[PDB]
Amino acid sequence: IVGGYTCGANTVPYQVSLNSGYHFCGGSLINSQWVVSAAHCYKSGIQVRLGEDNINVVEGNEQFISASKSIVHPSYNSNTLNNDIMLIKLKSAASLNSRVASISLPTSCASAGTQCLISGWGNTKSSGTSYPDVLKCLKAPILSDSSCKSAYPGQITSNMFCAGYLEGGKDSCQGDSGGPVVCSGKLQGIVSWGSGCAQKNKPGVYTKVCNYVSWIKQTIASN
Ligand SMILES: [Ca+2]
Repeated sequence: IVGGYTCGANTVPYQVSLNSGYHFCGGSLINSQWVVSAAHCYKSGIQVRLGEDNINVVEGNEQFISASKSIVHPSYNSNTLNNDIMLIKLKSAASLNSRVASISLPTSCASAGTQCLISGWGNTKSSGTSYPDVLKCLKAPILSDSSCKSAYPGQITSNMFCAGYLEGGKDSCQGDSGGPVVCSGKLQGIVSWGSGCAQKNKPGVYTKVCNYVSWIKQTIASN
């Protein structure tokens, strides 16, 4: 997250870190045994880390649970990033509490202008590299479809939305991928892509979660 703020420990209780020996992507806990992330975060050997603030210090609220299964969206296209969503099942259910909690799936899609919370452990610099130990947060509005398409000609599908600031300076970034965009208490987006980070006229692009609720629910119901 570039241009954000320190969230505060366990203030984003649905945020998870995906770990394969190190943090490599975010995700969102959607019930006690399932996480939503980005398909481009797929790999084998995932351990889901819940209850994290500092990802380099055991602070006492963590739960570390291996994945038993990954399910990349049927129609994921890694060239275009269309359908950039996957589900991860935990080998055991997380113990839900105030600090480790699921986030609601949307009933309805969110509109441009709605203010959302984007979070992660990704790079905090738009030039160069600095990766934080503690969770970072950014409040950002959803942008109109028109302005998203104008920023990224030939690239925005019906399964994507833009959020952030056209002036630059405030965005998600590498290492935030797969993490949440939460608006009025519902998971509306997944950190997906963007040209650089926090560049003028290059807002963040996010997977449009409301399009996937039926797939998520029926996948959970049979897996
Ligand atoms: Ca920790």
